[PDB]
Amino acid sequence: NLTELSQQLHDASEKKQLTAIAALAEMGEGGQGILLDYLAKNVPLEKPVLAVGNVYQTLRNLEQETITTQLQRNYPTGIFPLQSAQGIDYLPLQEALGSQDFETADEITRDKLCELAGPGASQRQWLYFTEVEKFPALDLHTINALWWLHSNGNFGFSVQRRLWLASGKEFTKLWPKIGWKSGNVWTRWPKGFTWDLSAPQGHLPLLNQLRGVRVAESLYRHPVWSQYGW
Ligand SMILES: C=CC1=C(C)/C(=C/c2[nH]c(/C=C3N=C(/C=C4\NC(=O)[C@H](C)\C4=C\C)C(C)=C\3CCC(=O)O)c(CCC(=O)O)c2C)NC1=O
Ligand SMILES: [Cl-]
Repeated sequence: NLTELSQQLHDASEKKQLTAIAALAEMGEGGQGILLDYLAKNVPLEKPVLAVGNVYQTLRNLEQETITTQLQRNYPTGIFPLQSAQGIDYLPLQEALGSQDFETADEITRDKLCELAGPGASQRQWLYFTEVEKFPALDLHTINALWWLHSNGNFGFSVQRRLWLASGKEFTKLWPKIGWKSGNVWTRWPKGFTWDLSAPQGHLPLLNQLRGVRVAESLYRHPVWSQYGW
């Protein structure tokens, strides 16, 4: 029933929205038209809204010519403002995430964090924890919003942070939870990682532990998360 499923999407229960979206996407032109109209009334986002990301990404994932064309024409930069306190271009990150190319998105995210830190980090291609502490909140918000909106809330530094808090801030308990260690075995980069949504919650983006936890801790303690309600 398209009428009842559209009503379910326009009601306020997020869990019932998500089931309606999945059902509508499998109902051809009528269901997909309801989803496209929903996007049109809710994009561009101001605050990240998981349902809106799920609608967009569900439609992208159909990989049908006309819907893909319509989405690219109407939302050429995606559904979320690509804002940067340093004028950085986040469209390549958005494009990788919209394609569900999470490995590429992980690589781009690492490159952008170095670019955000400055020439020293870009030259050495890794970060000092103090550079992380001084990141502008706006860029971290954009980066995280993209990861979260294009992963049904499963990926993002905000997701890792809340799992870390749930672990009593014990990093040795966090790694197994997000799939970065299995018992004694560190997950080998890149081939050991799971570059798709079957991965555990918080699996991406990656934070190499070769130089210790200081960068990750500085990132999870950064004021962006409380400031933007993550
Ligand atoms: C938490 C698990 C874990 C994560 C998240 C991980 C991610 C990760 N590891 C490497 C590289 C790497 N990782 C290692 C080794 C290791 N790195 C480690 O975190 C463990 C402690 C390890 C033990 C041998 C090495 C040697 C590289 C290559 C560094 C280089 O060649 O410059 C890279 C490429 C970026 C970079 O070089 O900094 C990523 C994204 N590897 C992991 O094992
Ligand atoms: Cl450091």
